[PDB]
Amino acid sequence: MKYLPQQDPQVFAAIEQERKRQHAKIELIASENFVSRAVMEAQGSVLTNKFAEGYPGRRYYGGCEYVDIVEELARERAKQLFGAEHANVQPHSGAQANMAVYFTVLEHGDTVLGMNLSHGGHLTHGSPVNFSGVQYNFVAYGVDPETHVIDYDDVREKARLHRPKLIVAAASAYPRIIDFAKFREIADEVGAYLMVDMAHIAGLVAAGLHPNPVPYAHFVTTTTHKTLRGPRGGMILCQEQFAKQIDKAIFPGIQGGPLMHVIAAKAVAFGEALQDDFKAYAKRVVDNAKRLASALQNEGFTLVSGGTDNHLLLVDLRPQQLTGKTAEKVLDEVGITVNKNTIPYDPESPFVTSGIRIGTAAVTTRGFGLEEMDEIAAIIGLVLKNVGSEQALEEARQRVAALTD
Amino acid sequence: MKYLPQQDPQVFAAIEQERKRQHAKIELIASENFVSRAVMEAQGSVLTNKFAEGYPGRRYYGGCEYVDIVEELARERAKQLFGAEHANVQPHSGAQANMAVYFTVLEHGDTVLGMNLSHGGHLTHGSPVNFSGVQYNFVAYGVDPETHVIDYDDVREKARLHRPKLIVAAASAYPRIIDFAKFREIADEVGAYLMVDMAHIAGLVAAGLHPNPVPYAHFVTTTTHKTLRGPRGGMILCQEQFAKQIDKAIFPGIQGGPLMHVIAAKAVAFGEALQDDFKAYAKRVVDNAKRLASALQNEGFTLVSGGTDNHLLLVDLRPQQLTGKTAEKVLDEVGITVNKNTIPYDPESPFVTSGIRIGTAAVTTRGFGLEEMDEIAAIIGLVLKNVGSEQALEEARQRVAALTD
Repeated sequence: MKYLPQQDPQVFAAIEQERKRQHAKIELIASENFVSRAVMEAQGSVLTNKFAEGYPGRRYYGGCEYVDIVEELARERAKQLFGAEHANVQPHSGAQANMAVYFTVLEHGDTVLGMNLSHGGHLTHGSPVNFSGVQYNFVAYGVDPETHVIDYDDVREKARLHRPKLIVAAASAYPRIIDFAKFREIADEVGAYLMVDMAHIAGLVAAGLHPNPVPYAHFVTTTTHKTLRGPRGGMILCQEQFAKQIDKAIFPGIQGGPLMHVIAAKAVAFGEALQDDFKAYAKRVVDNAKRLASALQNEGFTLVSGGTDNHLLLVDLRPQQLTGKTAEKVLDEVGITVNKNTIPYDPESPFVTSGIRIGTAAVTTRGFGLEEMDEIAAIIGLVLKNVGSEQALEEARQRVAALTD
Repeated sequence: MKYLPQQDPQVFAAIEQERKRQHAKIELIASENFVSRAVMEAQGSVLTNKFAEGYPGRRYYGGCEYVDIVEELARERAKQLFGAEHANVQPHSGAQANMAVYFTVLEHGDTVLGMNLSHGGHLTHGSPVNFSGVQYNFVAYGVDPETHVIDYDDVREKARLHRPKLIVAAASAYPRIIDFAKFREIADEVGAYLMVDMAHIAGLVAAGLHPNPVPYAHFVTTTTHKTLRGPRGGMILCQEQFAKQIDKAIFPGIQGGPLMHVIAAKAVAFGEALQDDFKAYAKRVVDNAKRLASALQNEGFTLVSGGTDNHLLLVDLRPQQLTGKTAEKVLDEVGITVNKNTIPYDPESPFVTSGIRIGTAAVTTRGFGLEEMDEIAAIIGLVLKNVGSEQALEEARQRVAALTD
């Protein structure tokens, strides 16, 4: 940076602390990642100066010839990546992508069926304090109490009983592969649309490491950040038949001007994901998650669903008589960043929880491999088995420092 | 840029075309501006990597100590700038800021009173193709057919007849000062909340060149771009009594994670606006608009409301028997960027229009002054009085080039 340090010492100092924090800590929050310098440069471009309401070649303002190229590159690369017939790369966030799909197919009060929030579903999949649960009538399907795998007979029964107009699949804390084919079969049985929110797994889908929802869902929403490793933002994918309606939902429906600099950054991120080395990266993410899962089990931890098929895992801390809140706090003390997370059938509130959620996308981006997974698990074991020992915590702190250098 | 040119030749080439376009053209779109290099650097920072759901000191994820400093700097500087008791700097856009206020005080189907869209009101103030008009029952007040000034007796009559729960004031194409005191008086008479959408005029308000809505409105929404000259995004200001509810509307109500890099950029922009030289800038914006208005009248153009009190003006093209669409197209041919705009009581559709809207914020940022205003008006006169003369258009093109260098 050249101009910020001189113009705004306070903001620069805080940014610099954050940069140094990102390097020093072990980031295990499952949605987190580190974008490339090219992605950041795109976001820091003069494209922030351009008003571009509308779509490429169909703008409501002049001078968009070049930002049109940028947006079309984003859309075409997204289509290549996911085999979708249409992309909308304007959503400001995953929340806004979801909001737009809901706005397209639902009327106020319509019934929607989504994953139980305390079993891994997202806030925007029907929380009563979120617009989704306030605007629409959400019902929930659950995971099996033993296997923690989505109960597809429960999905079907809920669908048949409640007759939702829309079924939502996908999750913020579900460590196994989702069967999109079964979701579409159930949707077809009850005449519901299927929306898949692939935010967490989008990078894995792009790398062919998780089944692609595109062939099965009427609408697929996603973040551009997370495993896809792009800038913060949203995207919607759909078949040509819904394209006009989806685009109209985003604008003039729910947003105004798009963030063209962020859209440039999306294009960059999609370009990266199209490369062979991104595929290799994504495989290491999943390999690392499996290794970390195995190593945590070796430490004596119980994992929700007994392991992982993807980038993330959930530790059920009940056997150690710890809450997620307690575990999250003490790991913070040693430089490991996780989040408390409800586990299926959690006896604790979502503000306390019986679990921690862990993901490997961020550490994999930093070049961590299988050995590092073994060591991260050993440190977590050391810490959580010795919550009252400052000497143990200091040892952990030194081991974390050894990992981040 | 260092990394983007190597990583993504296609995206870089398009960005570079856009950069060169921004310099070559005369930007007169009233919402447009050019941000500082410091603002762009903040947006291009590693803060895009940080998940920060919640608010400073009350986050739902760990590691936010430094992004908390950044967000608090944004909020405190906004409060200083506008004399507001509370700021929410998380809205992704002006649309989302509006959406959140609506979500806070309204139920589905509630009546809202806003400015007539064809008299200068915004899409999010009740368009039937926007969420605002679909979710809530919007009624409209108008401007006087002669003076083009808001008819406050019409505001009052509409309020008394329709009994709105909320009254919205503010506009995208209104060239005169809005009387927030009268809006609040009317609101009080009918027991309605008052929301002011100051997006267009926020920079002028910060510089003390337009009356401040904060003392009069329960809620003030704004963009951070436009006359405020910040990054693209939204903000809400309100009294302490609404703070908790407003914050809850943004999250978990309508958004998820905030864009922390954009919030850093907002802080930077607010820092700039707090400086004396921003006040001088804003005065030049308004001085330039008045000069341009006068010079356009000297050319024989009729202006909506007969002039301007702010950064923008509207040309009523009926005396020249031109549509806004025709004028916008031919000015595009010579390198002047305007937008067609409906004028009050326009006999044309919003897709054709009888007007063009012009603003001086962008050219003022580039250092244009009164002489340049005179020349811009003379070029517009040359072009619009000679739409069929390629020689005139080539002369205009050369004069535009002389201005941008």
